[PDB]
Amino acid sequence: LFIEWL
Amino acid sequence: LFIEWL
Repeated sequence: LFIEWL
Repeated sequence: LFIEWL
């Protein structure tokens, strides 16, 4: 599971 | 920016 917020 | 990989 990969999550990114930028 | 939101990125999800499951």
